[PDB]
Order: sequence, then structure tokens, then C-alpha cells
Amino acid sequence: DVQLVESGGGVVQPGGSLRLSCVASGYVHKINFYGWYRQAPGKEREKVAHISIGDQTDYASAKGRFTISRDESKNTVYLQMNSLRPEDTAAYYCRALSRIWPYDYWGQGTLVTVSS
Repeated sequence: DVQLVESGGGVVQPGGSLRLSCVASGYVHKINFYGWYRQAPGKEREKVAHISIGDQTDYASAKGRFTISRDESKNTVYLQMNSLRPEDTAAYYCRALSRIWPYDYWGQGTLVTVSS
């Protein structure tokens, strides 16, 4: 079911920022990977950024502009998005991969719209 609840999306002007949240319920466990992805209508899903549980961080112009982070005490993963451009308009999805069944959890999505 939807175990990762997202929020933070909205409409912003080019050059603006957004901070997306992805809150994990008490049912998600043994996660070794958190990731952010996006999918614009008519296009394929693209990888945005990820965290691998062992203390590592990577961002696939997501290289710099989109930063992933986590608050362990709140069970939440974040995506800080800076210098937004119209081409960044997409539904953004968070994901958690577990070593045990059901193995993969996806958020419901949040819409990011860059429009001047």
C-alpha cells in the first residue's frame, strides 16, 4: 500500500526552490536505499538522487541542484531543489528499497511545476 507519503511540491517561478518530503510509515523496515525519481507526462522515469544505507549520497542538472538528505528521528527523506527550470516540471517520487519482502516502497508523488 502507500507507505511513503510525499508533500512539498507546488508551483514556483524559474530560479525558485522547493523542498520535498517523503515520510515513511512504521511498516517500512530494513531499508538499504532511498531514492528520488521524476516522471514528466509522456516521458520515462528518470533517477534524480539517492542515499545508500551505509552513509553515502549521490545526485544524478540534479548534479548540484537537487540534494537528498534524511531525518532519522522523523523517518523522513528530503529533496532540496534549487534553481528550478521549466524542464524540471514533473511528478517527483520517493522510493525505499528493503532487503526483505515486499522489497520496494514507492511514494504517491508530488507535483513540481516551474512556471513564470
